[PDB]
Amino acid sequence: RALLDDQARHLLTEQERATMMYYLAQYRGGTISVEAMVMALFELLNTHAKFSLLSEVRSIISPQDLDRFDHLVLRR
Repeated sequence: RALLDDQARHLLTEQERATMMYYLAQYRGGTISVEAMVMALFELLNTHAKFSLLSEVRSIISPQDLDRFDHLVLRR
């Protein structure tokens, strides 16, 4: 959770960081699927540098959801 929070602070505004943390908490809370979370992040992460945050997000999602995450989020 530290590698992501550190990276988000450098690449996102406070408001954009609040949006990312909101969707991540909705996903962790079981309200939304990993796919709904990914789609929300695609709407938030508009620049090339911002897209790099999804590799940090990958490290904090449930291991059983990694294949679904990778199916929508390009790994390299």
